[PDB]
Amino acid sequence: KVFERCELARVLKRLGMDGYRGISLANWMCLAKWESGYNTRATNYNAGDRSTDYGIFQINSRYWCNDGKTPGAVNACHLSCSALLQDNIADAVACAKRVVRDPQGIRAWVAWRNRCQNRDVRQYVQGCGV
Ligand code: NA
Repeated sequence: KVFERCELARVLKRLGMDGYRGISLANWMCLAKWESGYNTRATNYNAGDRSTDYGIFQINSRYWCNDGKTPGAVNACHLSCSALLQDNIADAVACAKRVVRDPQGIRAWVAWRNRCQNRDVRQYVQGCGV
């Protein structure tokens, strides 16, 4: 599923992402925008280390979910990576919350640092009624 901007913003607020571990809703929107373009079925294989990024938040199989083919991987979210490819993003949101519970927080995703950090991210939630 490819979410429309405000549709996703309202869904994320309802799932309690606004201010989770100090991360504003607009930051989550910026992250989803640059990681997958709000697309839940997005997959990206990383040839360099044999891991794959899954879903709307492009969650990596080395640390967060299990796909069985990633070497030396763990499954901190305790989910099959398949769960991160559904149209319903409840599991993807629960796992994203798990990721930011680690010290790096939102910095765990390099795209956030490059495209969102220190930027005016208001545009991502403007006019969505959230
Ligand atoms: Na894994």
